[PDB]
Amino acid sequence: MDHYLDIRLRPDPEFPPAQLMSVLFGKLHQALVAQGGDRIGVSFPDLDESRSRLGERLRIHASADDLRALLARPWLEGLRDHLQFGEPAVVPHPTPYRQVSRVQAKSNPERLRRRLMRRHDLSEEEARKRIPDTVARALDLPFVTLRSQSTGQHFRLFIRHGPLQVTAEEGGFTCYGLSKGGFVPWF
RNA sequence: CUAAGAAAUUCACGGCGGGCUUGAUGUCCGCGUCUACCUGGUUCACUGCCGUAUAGGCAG
Repeated sequence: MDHYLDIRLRPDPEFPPAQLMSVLFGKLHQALVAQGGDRIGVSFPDLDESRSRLGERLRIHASADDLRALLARPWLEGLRDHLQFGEPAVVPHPTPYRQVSRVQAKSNPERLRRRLMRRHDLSEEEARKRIPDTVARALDLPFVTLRSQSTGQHFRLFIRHGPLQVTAEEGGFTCYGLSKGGFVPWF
């Protein structure tokens, strides 16, 4: 939008696709989760759904000051020695449809869905008939894993973004702040 | 377009009485199993969820 950023994670053993570098792709958004910051546009610049990975670099869409000096949260650590590092730049001057990043798009509703199936004062024999498992179905959400209390290794993810605009502006805010609808950088 | 072409074996029955298998025995003796290794390929496509409705500070 106003200042699009990137973060290069270098290749190594510890950043392979198993659990040292698989789970740090859709759950490591501590700059928009824990390290400080909540009003950015999530726009991953590696949206290639063939490998099920909607982001290659650490693509983030922010403003001019938020990309130049207002993006110093702890959500960019590990790239000091175990990877490379990025910096801020200008926003998309052309019309890039980069309204897709790590956002609140995901289909893991079976983690707590017994209240929507059989926790409504009934027994447990209606966990798929009254309220089905159709929302707790894993699908091809192109997005890196997550490292929360769901497995010792990484997890699943998704891309909660859509189209992008033609001007320079941060779009709408989802759970991950995925800046869909705003003209972020296309890649 | 075939060693082609076709076809109901059925009904009924008491197997049964008896038995001492015993005696004795030295398995001995000897040995090098070593050498290396990422389980971070999710132990529920998940552990709690507002409406099963890709609805999330989702605890990611």
